[PDB]
Amino acid sequence: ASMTDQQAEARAFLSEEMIAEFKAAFDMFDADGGGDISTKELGTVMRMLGQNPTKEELDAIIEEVDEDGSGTIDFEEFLVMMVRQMKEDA
Ligand SMILES: [Ca+2]
Ligand SMILES: [Ca+2]
Repeated sequence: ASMTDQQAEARAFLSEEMIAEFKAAFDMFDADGGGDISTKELGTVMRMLGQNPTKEELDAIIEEVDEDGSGTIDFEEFLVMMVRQMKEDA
């Protein structure tokens, strides 16, 4: 019954103690209660760096990490992102 191997793999790698470390910084990113992020809400935290983004450019940014269809970035997708680099060296 292995169809969603994508995120299923990141869940087994990251325990409850490690998942908690991201729990705090997860709601920070969203800022809409803490359930699922978006392309607009995300653009805000990204700006903190020191640049000037746009609505059109943000939709391409997520287009990278959004190979599902939903369009949002729920807790059951953010963990798959960070996990990708964790693998070996990346
Ligand atoms: Ca939201
Ligand atoms: Ca998604």
